Amino acid sequence: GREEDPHEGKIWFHGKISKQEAYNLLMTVGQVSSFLVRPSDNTPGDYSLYFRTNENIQRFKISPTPNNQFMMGGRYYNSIGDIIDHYRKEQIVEGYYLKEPVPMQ
Repeated sequence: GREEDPHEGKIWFHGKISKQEAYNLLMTVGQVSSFLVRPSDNTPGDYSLYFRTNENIQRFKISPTPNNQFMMGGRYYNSIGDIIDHYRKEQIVEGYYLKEPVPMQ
């Protein structure tokens, strides 16, 4: 059978939407400072953190390691959940923190 992504069931993880569908969710379900994570289209094995500012949606690359850690913003983290915890408490863009996930609908 087909294996699901290890992050399936995380509130912020969307395994089967397109990039534009993620944007649409952030603009309709989400509010400013909402976020979600999906697998990268262009780099197999990577993830993308999508984040809504007042003017646009920004994407941040998350690159896993062979030992199942995750590189983001030049720094390694034990999990994607730890990246999210970090940027709820320290700004991800000037003036902005992560606030609410967009849940899988």
